[PDB]
Amino acid sequence: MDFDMIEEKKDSVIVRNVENFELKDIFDCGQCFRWHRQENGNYIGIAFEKVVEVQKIGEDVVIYNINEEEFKNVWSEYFDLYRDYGEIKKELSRDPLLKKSVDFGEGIRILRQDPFEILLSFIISANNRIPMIKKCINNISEKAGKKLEYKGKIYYAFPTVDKLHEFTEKDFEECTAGFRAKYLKDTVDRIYNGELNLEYIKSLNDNECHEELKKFMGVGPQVADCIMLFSMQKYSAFPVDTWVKKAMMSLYVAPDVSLKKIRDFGREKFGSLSGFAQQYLFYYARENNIQ
DNA sequence: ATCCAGGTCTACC
DNA sequence: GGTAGACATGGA
Ligand code: NA
Repeated sequence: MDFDMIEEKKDSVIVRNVENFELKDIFDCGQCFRWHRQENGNYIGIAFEKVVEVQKIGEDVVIYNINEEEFKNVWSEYFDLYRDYGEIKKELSRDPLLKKSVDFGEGIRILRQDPFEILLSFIISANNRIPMIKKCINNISEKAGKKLEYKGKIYYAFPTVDKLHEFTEKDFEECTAGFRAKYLKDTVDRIYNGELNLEYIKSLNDNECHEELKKFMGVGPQVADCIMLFSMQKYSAFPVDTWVKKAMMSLYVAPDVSLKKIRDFGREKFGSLSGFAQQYLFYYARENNIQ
């Protein structure tokens, strides 16, 4: 557990003595799309049909708009607070080549996000830029999500499966998924009619989970790894996108090695900590725009 | 401009 | 089971 205790306030909860927890590292490392940095350094996000604001002050984290019951049943796990990241970093740091990346993203934690939202979010991520991905996800939410109110503004929850099933390919194109619109529609249809079951897929071991996810149109090896890592906690995942590819070619492999070979290399070397190693590498590579 | 961005699908061998 | 071209969008 990377925290001591919690104090329930009137309109917030204070998590005391949190370790390995930095807002920029967590919300900007590439894993999430609905968290927005505020002028004061706080971040406001929309997840699980709730609007939450997070502030870090010294060794404490203040989570606004939630109570103690919600922290225990939803948010403590959302921020993966029961895992000791000190041990993860210690193990990974034994590899000198990973040290600089780990040091750069010491406050990273892998959030435990919703499978349905993550599935669609990363289908949208294919050959796309994060700012555009965020816009598309927010548009989809504004178009059919439930209204949430927080500090004078109305936010929109991610749509339910039933509401998203009402989308036509054109609707997705309007939220602008581009050519990915057909993939989103086909995928929502398969979820709606029960062809593929996310709860069942999430219960499968890492390799089997990966294989089932690729059955979805628009989901390949990279998107499947992102989905199982970010919403199913399958930590042997090693999503190789353009940035992780660059990071690996700088440290472990030659420039002509295929993405499949890079994925296999990483999973063999990092094992059960592959997903974590991947995040530190991605964050360092993208933030420092390595060439 | 050509390329790139959290790649995948298709066609092909 | 391993590789070229197509596929939208917008920033640089
Ligand atoms: Na697929």
